[PDB]
Amino acid sequence: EKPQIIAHIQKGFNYTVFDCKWVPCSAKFVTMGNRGTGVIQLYEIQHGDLKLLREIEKAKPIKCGTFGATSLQQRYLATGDFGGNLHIWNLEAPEMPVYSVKGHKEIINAIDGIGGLGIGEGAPEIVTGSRDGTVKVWDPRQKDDPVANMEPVQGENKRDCWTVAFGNAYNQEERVVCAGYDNGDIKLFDLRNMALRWETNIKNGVCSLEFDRKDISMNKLVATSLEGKFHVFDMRTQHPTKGFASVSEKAHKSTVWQVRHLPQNRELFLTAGGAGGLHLWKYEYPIQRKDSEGIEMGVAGSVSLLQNVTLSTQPISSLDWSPDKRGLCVCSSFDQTVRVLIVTK
Repeated sequence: EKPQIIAHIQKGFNYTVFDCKWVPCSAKFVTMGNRGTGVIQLYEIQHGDLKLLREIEKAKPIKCGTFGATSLQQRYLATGDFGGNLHIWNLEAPEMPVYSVKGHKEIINAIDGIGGLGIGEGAPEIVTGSRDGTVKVWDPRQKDDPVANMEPVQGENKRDCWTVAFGNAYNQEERVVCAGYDNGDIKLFDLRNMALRWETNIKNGVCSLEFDRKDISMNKLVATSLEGKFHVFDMRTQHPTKGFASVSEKAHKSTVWQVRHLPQNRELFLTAGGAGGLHLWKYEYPIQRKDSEGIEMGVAGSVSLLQNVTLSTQPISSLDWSPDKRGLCVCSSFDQTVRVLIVTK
């Protein structure tokens, strides 16, 4: 018996929206995008309806945001905009940012936060991934300079970073950043001692990366790509030269824009595709997760499609499951609609 993906509530917006996130411990969410100027908009679910509470114009279009580094008492939105600025915002008083750095030379494409909201050990950090080809890690207590910078050696060419994801944050010294690029590069950096723990290439642009849960020893990692392709890597077993076992799926014919694991269940995940398609997958682990030479390597499992609907005219470019209420989900589209979905069962 199949879960149902129900369009519960929706609202038209009149600009471009590039990202959306639930405001933690609330019935609220933000959207962000772009006159050519930037905007964040704050919504709340009210009498089963959607009330626009606020809108915040900024100088430059906003590409992505995250609450993942903020506290309950602050709930500040960290954003990456089109001129390479990273801002932290008090939504209640957003005229001036709490934190401001021109971190990057081009659009910040992607952003993640860990350590805030009691998720992840260690001080709170934000990771930004840019069109300038660099990935930087920021501690909001240190103005101006990042605490880590992952970029090619000076003689090597820059690519375009499309996606960044925190993982492995189970204690104060353990923490990785997985980054994805326009040429299909996936690079996994260990932040404890700056190490390039693993690198691969998936042929096409890595549109989105997400670990199955952020604050546990790396379990699964999903990468999504052009041509309806996504990959699920078992992260528990690395062969030093062969890497991590994986299974690919062709979900749609179109670009797979985003993967989001259910916060309440790490084996469940949604993909959002190029044509407004949402597919809901569950991973199945093989009986046992050594090679010819007696060196360990992972064993890839399978994914089974649970449900799929087409809910938009345009790409569904961003998605966020509710941390507060299981199966509640928000997504944004290039048709200029935000949708509140309920996922049953």
